[PDB]
Amino acid sequence: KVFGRCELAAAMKRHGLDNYRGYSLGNWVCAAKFESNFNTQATNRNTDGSTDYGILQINSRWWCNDGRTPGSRNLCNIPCSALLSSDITASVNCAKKIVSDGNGMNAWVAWRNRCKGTDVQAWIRGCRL
Ligand SMILES: [Cl-]
Ligand SMILES: [Cl-]
Ligand code: NA
Repeated sequence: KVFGRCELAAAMKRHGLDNYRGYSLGNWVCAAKFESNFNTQATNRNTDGSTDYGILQINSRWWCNDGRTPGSRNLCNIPCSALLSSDITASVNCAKKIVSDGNGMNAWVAWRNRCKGTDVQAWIRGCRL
């Protein structure tokens, strides 16, 4: 499922991402925009063998089990395929564990490179939130 910008904003807000760990809703939408282009089915294989899964490109090295990343952790205790559902609940729940990991949203390279310090409010603009 390729979310609309405001649709994803509403889903993330409903799931508790708005100001989760002090990151306003626009940060998550922006992160999701540049991680996955709002596509829940987005997958990207990293060079270390791990794969980023879903609307938030959650990595199999630490957070989800895809059965093909030796030495992984699966800290969100989910199959990585659960991060690709049209329902972003698993991605959000896992994102909360990721953003609470210590580095905040810097865990998302796209957020740090393309959303951090930008006018992330623009991403929830015009959204009936
Ligand atoms: Cl959803
Ligand atoms: Cl933080
Ligand atoms: Na894993």
